[PDB]
Amino acid sequence: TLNGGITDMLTELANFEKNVSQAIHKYNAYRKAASVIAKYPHKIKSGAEAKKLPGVGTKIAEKIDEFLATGKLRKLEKIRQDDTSSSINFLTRVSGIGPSAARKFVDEGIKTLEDLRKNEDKLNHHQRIGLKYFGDFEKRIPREEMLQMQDIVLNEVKKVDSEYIATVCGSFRRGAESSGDMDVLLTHPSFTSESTKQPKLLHQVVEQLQKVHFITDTLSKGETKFMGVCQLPSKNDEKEYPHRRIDIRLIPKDQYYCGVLYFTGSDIFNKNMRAHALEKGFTINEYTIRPLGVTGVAGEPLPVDSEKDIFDYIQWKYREPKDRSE
DNA sequence: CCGACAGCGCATCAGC
DNA sequence: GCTGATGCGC
DNA sequence: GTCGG
Ligand SMILES: O=c1ccn([C@H]2C[C@H](O)[C@@H](COP(=O)(O)NP(=O)(O)OP(=O)(O)O)O2)c(=O)[nH]1
Ligand SMILES: [Cl-]
Ligand SMILES: [Cl-]
Ligand SMILES: [Cl-]
Ligand SMILES: [Cl-]
Ligand SMILES: [Mg+2]
Ligand SMILES: [Mg+2]
Ligand code: NA
Ligand code: NA
Repeated sequence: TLNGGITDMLTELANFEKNVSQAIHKYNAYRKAASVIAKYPHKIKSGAEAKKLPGVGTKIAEKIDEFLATGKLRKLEKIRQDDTSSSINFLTRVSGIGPSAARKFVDEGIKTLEDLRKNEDKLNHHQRIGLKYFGDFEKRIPREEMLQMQDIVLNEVKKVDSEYIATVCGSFRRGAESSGDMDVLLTHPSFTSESTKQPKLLHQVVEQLQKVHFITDTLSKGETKFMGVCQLPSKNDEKEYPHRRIDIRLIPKDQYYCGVLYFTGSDIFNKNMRAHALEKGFTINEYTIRPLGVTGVAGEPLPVDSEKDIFDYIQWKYREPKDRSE
């Protein structure tokens, strides 16, 4: 955290462009800049020094100079003092409420947590659950609790069918000491790119996890992706653990590596890797890596037997999960 | 200067 | 009912 | 907002 003040600023700017300005490219520009500076091993002394890094342009260089000199950014000072912007940024912190819905509610006068609770009828299912656990979803999950959750999920899945393989990905797989949520990759031999020999593969797992009262709510659910809420069991006389967000993704077993690569992230790392892939003549998604024909159209899936194989195709030295936190 | 900026699942809606 | 566009999230 | 060509 040598340049914590600077990356925080960029992150706030990014959030402003996404939530308030609805300028997604600026949002990603600020995030990339924050990401490149976050791994820079020196305490930045000036915007010029920063401009040397890829992703940091003139505009950001000037802001970094203003920040280093005064310790703040006038542009952000004003944004903070602006009711509308402040309200919109806040409402987007509720899962299910995005920039559009946030601005829509703010236009209706609904701009505080209190307002949301009294107008619960104006929220869809997801937003309603996000509001319900607003506080809990803000807390981090210690890795020790993640290990507990992992044991529960792997053991409950095993009980449904010994052939299932549940892998915890996301920040957890990257070795994080704390995670925002739990991300679970799921595979079963009956579900491949060639066929789905068994229906409800994801449903059954969800069902079992709900039966043992691990999963408490559902935000969204389909044939291959479950988005919900879970909670560790507490002991007698013991205070209850906070409710946690849990994501489960069922991927074709023969496409596990592209899947675990995707789900392990980070998101910025995935963006960088997928962008680099293109420059090399390939396109990567969570299922496959395909070559790009002279017309730009994606060819057929290339053989893959490990995460490393994907890195080789794009001429990138393999990077352990723990080093993909960009 | 200009176009590119990663890729996709689920929920909701408009138009038919 | 369907398809396609859009919002939101991973 | 930044970048390559
Ligand atoms: O925009 C996105 C979001 C997520 N992802 C992938 C990578 C990410 O690591 C994974 C899980 O998403 P989360 O939002 O759960 N993030 P992560 O687990 O990395 O961190 P956190 O501790 O915040 O959950 O999904 C993308 O590829 N693109
Ligand atoms: Cl933009
Ligand atoms: Cl500031
Ligand atoms: Cl694969
Ligand atoms: Cl594909
Ligand atoms: Mg996660
Ligand atoms: Mg997640
Ligand atoms: Na730069
Ligand atoms: Na939100």
